[PDB]
Amino acid sequence: SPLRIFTAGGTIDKDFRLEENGLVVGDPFVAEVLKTARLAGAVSIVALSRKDSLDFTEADREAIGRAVGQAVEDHILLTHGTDTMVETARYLGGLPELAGKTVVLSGAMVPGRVGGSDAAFNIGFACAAALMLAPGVYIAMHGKVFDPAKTRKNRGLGRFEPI
Amino acid sequence: MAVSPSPLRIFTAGGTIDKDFRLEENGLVVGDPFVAEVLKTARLAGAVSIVALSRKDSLDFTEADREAIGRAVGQAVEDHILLTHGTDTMVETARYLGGLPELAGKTVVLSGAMVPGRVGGSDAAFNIGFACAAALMLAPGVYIAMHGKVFDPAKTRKNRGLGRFEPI
Amino acid sequence: SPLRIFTAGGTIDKDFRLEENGLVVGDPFVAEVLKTARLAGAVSIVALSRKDSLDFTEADREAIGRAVGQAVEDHILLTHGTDTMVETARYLGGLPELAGKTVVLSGAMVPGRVGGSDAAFNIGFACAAALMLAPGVYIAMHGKVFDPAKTRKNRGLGRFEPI
Amino acid sequence: MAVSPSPLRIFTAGGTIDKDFRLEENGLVVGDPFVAEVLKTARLAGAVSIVALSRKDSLDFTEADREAIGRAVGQAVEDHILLTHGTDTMVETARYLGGLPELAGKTVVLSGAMVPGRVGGSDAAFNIGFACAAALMLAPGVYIAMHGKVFDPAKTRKNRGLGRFEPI
Ligand SMILES: N[C@@H](CC(=O)O)C(=O)O
Ligand SMILES: N[C@@H](CC(=O)O)C(=O)O
Ligand SMILES: N[C@@H](CC(=O)O)C(=O)O
Ligand SMILES: [Cl-]
Ligand SMILES: [Cl-]
Repeated sequence: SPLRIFTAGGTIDKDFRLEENGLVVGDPFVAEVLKTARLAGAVSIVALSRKDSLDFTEADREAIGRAVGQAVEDHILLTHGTDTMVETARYLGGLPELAGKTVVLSGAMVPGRVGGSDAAFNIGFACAAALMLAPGVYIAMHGKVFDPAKTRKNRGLGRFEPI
Repeated sequence: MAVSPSPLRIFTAGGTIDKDFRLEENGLVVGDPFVAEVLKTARLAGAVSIVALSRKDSLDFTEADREAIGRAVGQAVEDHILLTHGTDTMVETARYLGGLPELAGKTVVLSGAMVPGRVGGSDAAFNIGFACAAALMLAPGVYIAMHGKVFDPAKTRKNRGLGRFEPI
Repeated sequence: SPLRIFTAGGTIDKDFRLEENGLVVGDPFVAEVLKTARLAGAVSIVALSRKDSLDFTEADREAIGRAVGQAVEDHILLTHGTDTMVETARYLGGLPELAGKTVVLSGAMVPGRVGGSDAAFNIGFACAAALMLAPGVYIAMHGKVFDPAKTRKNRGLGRFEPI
Repeated sequence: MAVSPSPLRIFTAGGTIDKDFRLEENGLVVGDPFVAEVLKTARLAGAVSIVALSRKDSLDFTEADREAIGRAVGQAVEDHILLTHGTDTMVETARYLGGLPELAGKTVVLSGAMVPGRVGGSDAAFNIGFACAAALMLAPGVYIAMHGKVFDPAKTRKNRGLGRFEPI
C-alpha cells in the first residue's frame, strides 16, 4: 500500500553549518535513507517543518494534523524531534478524521549525518510499522512500538519509556 | 519496575550484507555479521542475540546447509526470528523453512542486502530495521523482507541481473 | 623522523551528545584517522585542550608554546579550532625556543564525525607538511600552506586567505 | 585581484583505492576515481584538475599502459603531479617514470590505498591528503607516498603478504 512520509524536523535531520559554528535542522534524512533502500513500492515525502520539537506550539501540532488529513494514503510516517513526539502523537490520536490511518512517528537520538546514528535502523523499523500496524497512532523507537497515551520521553535515561 | 523482554532472535547465514575487504584475498570475503554492527547503535529497549549459523555467498548452499538452519530456528523458544542471508538462494531457504510444522507458531523473516553494509550506499541498515519490525509484527509464517516490502517465498523470485526480488 | 601531534580541540573534534542536544568538543579526530592510516613511522598524540579556540587567551597560547617546547621531536602537528588558529600560529612563530622545529597547525571546517568533512584529507596533508617543510610555523588548510603573519580567517568564503 | 594557482594535477590509473561494489558482477570492479570524492569536500583554495587515464587493477599493465601514463605526465603544464594507482605494480610504474628525462623538472608522486575508499576503515582519504602535500613539497623526482612516509621506488618493494611497501 502507498506510504506517505511527512518531515517535521528533529535531531534526525540536524546537519553542520559553518556560519552557525554548529548544527541546524537540515534537509530530511529520511530522503537520504530511502535513496539507497532500493524500494519496490510507492512512497512520497512532504516537508512540514524544520523545527527542534522543543519549540513546537499547539498550532504547529494543528498544522501537522491538517497535512495528515490532506493525505488520501492510510499508511503515514512522520519523522520528528523526540522531545515533543509524545505531544504530537497524543494530539493526532484525538482527530477522528485520521481514525482509518496507521500513523507512526519516529526520529533519531543522534543526527543521521553524525557517526553512530540510530536513524537508518529507525527509518526501516518505522516504515515497516506504518505498513503493518492496525489503524491508530504509534511511536516506533528503540526497536519497539510505543502507545503514546502510555509513553513518556525520559531524557535522563535517553530512551522513550512506558508510564 | 518493568523488565524489557527480548522476543526477537537473529540468525546469520552470511551473504553480500556481511562482505568485507581483506588484503589477503585482494577482495571481499564474507566477514562478521553486519546486523551486529547495526544493533550496536540502534539504542534497542530489548537485547537481541545474534547466532552465527554460516558464512557463505548463498550461491554455494546445500540441502543440509538449509537443514542445519531449519533445526537451529526450530530449537529457538522465540516466536520472532530474523535470518540474515545471501540474496541469490534466499527464496530456496525460505521455501524449505515454510514447510517445517515445528516453525508453525513462529514469525520467520529472511533479509540481507544487495550492497555490503561495509560498502558506501548500502541498503543494509534500512533492511535490518524493516526486517526486525516484520519479524515482530507479521502473523506466523515465513517471509522475505526486501525493498521496503514483504514477499511470499512461494510467489517470489530473485532477478540476478537487476539485484531485486520480484513476484511471479 | 618522529612526529608529535598535540590536540587543542576545534570543530575537527566535535561530536554529538544527547545530554547537550548538540555538539561538544569530543575525543581528538586525528586519532581516528591515524588508526586506519597503516603508518610505518613513529607518531604519538598528546591531548592539550578541548576548547573552542574562540575562548583561548594569551595565557592559553603561552601554555601551548611551552607544551610544544616540551617535545624533543622537531616535527609537530597541532590540531586546533580555526577561529584563533592564526593567533596561536603567530604566537608560536615568535618563540626562539621553537626555531629548530617544523610546527604545522591544522583542523577542519566540518567535524570529522559529520558527513562531508575535510578532516581526514587535512590530517594527511598536515602530517606530510610537518615532516617535509623547513623549520618554521605554518597553517595547513584547503590543500595549501599559509604563512601565519600573512594570513587571516575570512568567514565570507569560509576559508583562510592571504592578506 | 589575487588569482589562486592550481600547481597540482592528478591522474588516476585505477587500483584498490577506486574499487566499488557492482550488483551485476556480484563483487568489486574498478569504479570512478575515489580521489575526486575526497577533493570534493576538501574545501581547496585552488582547483585540482583530475584526469582519468586507466581503470585497471595494476596487474593488467603492459609497457603500452605505462607508456600512456608517461606521455600524459610529460605533457602536463604543472610541475607537481599525483598519480593514484594499484599498489601491486606501483613500484614498476614509478621506476619507469623515473627514467623519462621529460619528467626531470616535475615532482611526481604515486599513491593509492590498501583498502578501497568506498569500504569502511580505508587509508584512502589520509593517503590522498599526504600524497597531495608530498607532490607540492618534495624536490623534483618520482616517489611513492604510503604509510605516512615517502619511498624511493628504486629501493622499495610491495610486500603483498603484510600489505605494505618496505625497503629492499
Ligand atoms: N531536541 C530534539 C531531540 C531529538 O530529536 O532527539 C528534538 O526534539 O527536535
Ligand atoms: N551472491 C550474494 C548476493 C547477495 O547476497 O546480495 C549472495 O547470495 O550471498
Ligand atoms: N569555533 C571553532 C571553529 C573551527 O574549529 O572550525 C573553533 O575555532 O574552535
Ligand atoms: Cl551544536
Ligand atoms: Cl570481490
